[PDB]
Amino acid sequence: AVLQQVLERTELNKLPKSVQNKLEKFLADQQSEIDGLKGRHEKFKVESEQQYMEIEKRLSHSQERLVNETRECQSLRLELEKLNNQLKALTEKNKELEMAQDRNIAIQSQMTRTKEELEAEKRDLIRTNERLSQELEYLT
Amino acid sequence: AVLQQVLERTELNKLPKSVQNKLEKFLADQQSEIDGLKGRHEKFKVESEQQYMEIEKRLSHSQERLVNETRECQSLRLELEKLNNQLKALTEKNKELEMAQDRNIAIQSQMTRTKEELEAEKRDLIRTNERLSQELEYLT
Repeated sequence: AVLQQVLERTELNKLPKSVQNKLEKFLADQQSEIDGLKGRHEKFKVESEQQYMEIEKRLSHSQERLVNETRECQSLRLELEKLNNQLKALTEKNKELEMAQDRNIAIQSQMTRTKEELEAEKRDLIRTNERLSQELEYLT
Repeated sequence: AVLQQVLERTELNKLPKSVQNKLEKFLADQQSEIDGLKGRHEKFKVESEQQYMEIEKRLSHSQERLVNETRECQSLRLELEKLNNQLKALTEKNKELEMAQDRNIAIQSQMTRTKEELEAEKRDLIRTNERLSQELEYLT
């Protein structure tokens, strides 16, 4: 009953029951809406704040791990570069070792050639020796 | 006119104007609060949404960059491993070549020994052949 607030007993009693009831309900309804709008909004406000607080933590986490990762890239690039030069040096040693092997295999190949040709020369002397020796026997 | 919604034309005309004015003031005021509360919520929500969409973008951007860093980090970390194996493989190759060359020097040392020994035999055959040749001429 909000009507006794606005009007006076004399004025209010001059209103038919239907008129008061129509009025009472309408005031109640708009009053219900006021409490309704406040309830809805307040619950919304809580939701908005809670969601902002949580997406903030998600950013905090996203920021820190990007940071920890960025340093790690740098860590690799440094290590990458050091061993990259270390590899070149080893490659240099390897290529020098190959040329030595190539020189030695070539040397050995030549030394076999000289051996074989010497054996050929040696054989010629052997058969020549036989012929002289045998021919000598005729005159003994 | 907030009063007209509630009552019909006949009803309203049996009311003294003062009664209507008092009713109007109360009705207007409650309606003013309603429109006021809705204005509040609607402006609040817009602010709430804009604050979210802006921090949402900062999370989105930070994530996309975190992705690019992870991808770039992994790309490097694998390469680190890759050339790390190249060192191991090459270090083994070098160790194999060093062992091979050392074996070859020994081989060459041997071949020279075999060579000199061949030249020795060859000289002997030369002297022997000369000796037989002379001996033949003596007896012919």
